[PDB]
Amino acid sequence: PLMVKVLDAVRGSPAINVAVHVFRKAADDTWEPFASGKTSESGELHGLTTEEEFVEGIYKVELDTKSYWKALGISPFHEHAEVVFTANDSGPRRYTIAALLSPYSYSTTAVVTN
Amino acid sequence: PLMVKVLDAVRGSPAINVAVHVFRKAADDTWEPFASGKTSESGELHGLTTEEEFVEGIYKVELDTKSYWKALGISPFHEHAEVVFTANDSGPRRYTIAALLSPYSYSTTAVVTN
Amino acid sequence: PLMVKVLDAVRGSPAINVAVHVFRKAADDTWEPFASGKTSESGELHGLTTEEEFVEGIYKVELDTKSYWKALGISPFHEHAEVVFTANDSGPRRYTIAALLSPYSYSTTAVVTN
Amino acid sequence: PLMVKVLDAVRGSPAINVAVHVFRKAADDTWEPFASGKTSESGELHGLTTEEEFVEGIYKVELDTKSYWKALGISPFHEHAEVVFTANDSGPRRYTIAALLSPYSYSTTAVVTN
Ligand SMILES: [Mg+2]
Ligand SMILES: [Mg+2]
Ligand SMILES: [Mg+2]
Ligand SMILES: [Mg+2]
Repeated sequence: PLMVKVLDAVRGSPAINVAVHVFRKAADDTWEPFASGKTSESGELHGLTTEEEFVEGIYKVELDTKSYWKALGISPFHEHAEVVFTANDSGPRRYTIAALLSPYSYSTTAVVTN
Repeated sequence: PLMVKVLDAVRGSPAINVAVHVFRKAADDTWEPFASGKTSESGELHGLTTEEEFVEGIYKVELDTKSYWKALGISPFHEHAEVVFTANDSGPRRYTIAALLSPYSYSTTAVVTN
Repeated sequence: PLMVKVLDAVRGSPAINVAVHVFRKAADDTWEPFASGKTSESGELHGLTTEEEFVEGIYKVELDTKSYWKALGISPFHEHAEVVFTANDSGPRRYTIAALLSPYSYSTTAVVTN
Repeated sequence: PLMVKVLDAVRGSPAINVAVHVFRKAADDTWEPFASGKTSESGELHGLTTEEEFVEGIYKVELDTKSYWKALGISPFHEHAEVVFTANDSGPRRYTIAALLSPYSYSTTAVVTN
């Protein structure tokens, strides 16, 4: 139900080997680790969760953008990029969290499909 | 030393009355409230802090984008837009945190000057 | 060698049925029609050209964003979105022209892979 | 009535000395030169035109991003960034054309005020 795709706006390439951590908000409002991985050679991260596990709730997807830019020898602004959203059952649904990275800027878009 | 500017990509206008909360990471690794405010009719938020108060640290600027869109009748994807960065680690700088908002997407850029 | 992918930042969806025109710059500096199509249900447009046809030169990819937003009943700013670039033989290469659309804003990124 | 503002997403700075050419579509459907200039140290370009001269029409604002990046030692993807729009079709407006530049990506937003 949840995929992450990351692009590099400096090199015009997939952003490879980006660490991605997903958290789910707990009843005590803390962030509990939910799933994680690293983006592939295609800048994508699949298989984070399953339909059974990915119930409604508030999720945070954190991309370690600082480590990514450091590895490329480029001084970045952000510590990380965080994407926070509520998962909503309103029919069958797939979430793609897309991110476009520059050293002092990023954009993120949600592509939500049936 | 810290200003926030927000635009609405649907209307082609400043994003007015966006609530902004700034936090600073404390010694115990928790997020301590640092300053807050709301964007003006120009989409800008000035006067959050001072050169004296704005010491080195890791800061989080949280824009309440969900409330912004809902007040305009739109159910957006994100809970908020969070911008996390180390500030002033090589001396005082002036930071403009810019954000561009769409219902299922946002971008953020930092302009940093000496 | 050339693919186009378009996303809709208002609906968080592929941008479907977007008209795409590709032009190649001629010797007299005019834009000559090269290929065209409409994005699919996945927001993608494949099969525009072939390795044999897609030689080095200056190309323009035009997305009819105005007609797209009009069909959705949304007032847009731009007449269209234009992406202009030189194709460069520097090893085996695939170009993806990606675009993210809002009514008063768009971004475009080139993903260039081997 | 027409201002251009450009930021550099690699440096987190204004994009200084970006050449800007404005064209207006003539009655014979060709692009007639309308105004030009370059961005200041603030990344802004003011004084392109006047309320009297800036009549209804279809305008193209072309930013020479390729020359900008090459002067900084970067071989970018795009030849330029072109922004094409109908202006003043329901009376005089003020237009800010904003652009955010990366070597293989750019975004542009319009802020339109009455
Ligand atoms: Mg429900
Ligand atoms: Mg120190
Ligand atoms: Mg060559
Ligand atoms: Mg009229």
